[PDB]
Amino acid sequence: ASRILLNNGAKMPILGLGTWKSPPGQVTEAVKVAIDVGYRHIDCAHVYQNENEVGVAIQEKLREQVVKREELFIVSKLWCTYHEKGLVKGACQKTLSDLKLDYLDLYLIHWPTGFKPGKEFFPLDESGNVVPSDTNILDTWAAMEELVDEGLVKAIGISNFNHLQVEMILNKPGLKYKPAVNQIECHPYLTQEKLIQYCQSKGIVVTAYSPLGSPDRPWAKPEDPSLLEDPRIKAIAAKHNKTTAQVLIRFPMQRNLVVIPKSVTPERIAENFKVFDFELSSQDMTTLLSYNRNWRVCALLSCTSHKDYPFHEEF
Ligand SMILES: NC(=O)c1ccc[n+]([C@@H]2O[C@H](COP(=O)([O-])OP(=O)(O)OC[C@H]3O[C@@H](n4cnc5c(N)ncnc54)[C@H](OP(=O)(O)O)[C@@H]3O)[C@@H](O)[C@H]2O)c1
Ligand SMILES: O=C(O)Cc1nn(Cc2nc3cc(C(F)(F)F)ccc3s2)c(=O)c2ccccc12
Repeated sequence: ASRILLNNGAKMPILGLGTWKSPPGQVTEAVKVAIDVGYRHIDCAHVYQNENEVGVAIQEKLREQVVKREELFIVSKLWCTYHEKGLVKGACQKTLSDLKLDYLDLYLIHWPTGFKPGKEFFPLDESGNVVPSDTNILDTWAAMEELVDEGLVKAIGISNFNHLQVEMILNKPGLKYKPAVNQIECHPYLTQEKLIQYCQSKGIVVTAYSPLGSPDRPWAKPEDPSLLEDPRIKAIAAKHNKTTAQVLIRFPMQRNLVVIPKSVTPERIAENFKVFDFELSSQDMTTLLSYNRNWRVCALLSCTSHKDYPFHEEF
């Protein structure tokens, strides 16, 4: 099936388009092509610096009557420098204005760590350490809850939260809305079995990011493992007469995850969506799980002394 039921009663397309690193001069056409070939979910963020151009594409396809707003599922994230209660609404509204929407289907706390407010997304001290803000996860969560009660967002959730941080919100005193989603890095080198089972056991839907291993990540290094070139995955794909990327996208789907591959290449945008026409076997699934090596695309060194850094913790 194409959508999953969230704990806010709304349905979420299990395939979305990623937009991190999509250049601002190419992402408008990318998103247009994507809606044209079937995508109805777009994953965005303020910090990607391209929400305005994403918005141009959404608005044009709405204007053209290609899709109705109700049929689209638009996700954005609150960046680390806006964790303070007084900054959350304006941050959300900037995102809405740029996307040229009147509401978001889902708004996430992008990372559990609050950073000092300012124009800098990664404010650093003279030694290169990120400068924390003294906000905590629970007060940020209450600010997110207010956005629902103001109708700016239909669903709220979290991203890059470990199981103890998820648990902190679920146990939050006076919790009004549970998180709907936890968006985390997830692929055959970072399989996340424990965090996924915890979240699903609590009726929290998990979205898998970097499902292709983010080959265009700007800190990539030669020695890094490469999913798309892994002979073992290539072989599974060959078995199914599909591309390696198709297998990597279908794998999270079969774990009841949402998956959000990024591309600005029209042929690939289309390729990536043709994943509803084949199945991996249970054996394939366990075999892909066996390639776990606890490897992360996204875990920036300058942030690892933040109190709320999420990846010391086993999960
Ligand atoms: N919550 C967060 O902290 C967080 C963190 C990281 C990512 N995310 C979200 O997850 C999305 C996906 O993750 P990602 O951008 O890191 O990486 P990804 O989707 O794993 O990989 C994107 C890379 O794969 C290439 N590609 C796409 N389709 C391909 C295909 N069929 N065959 C071969 N290469 C293909 C793309 O090239 P072209 O674009 O040149 O086609 C691009 O270089 C992001 O864009 C963002 O929306 C969220
Ligand atoms: O953010 C994206 O969507 C992609 C993303 N990831 N990363 C690696 C990161 N690693 C982190 C670790 C923490 C931490 F919580 F661990 F402290 C907090 C924040 C980050 S950013 C980036 O540095 C980045 C820079 C610009 C735009 C997008 C990103």
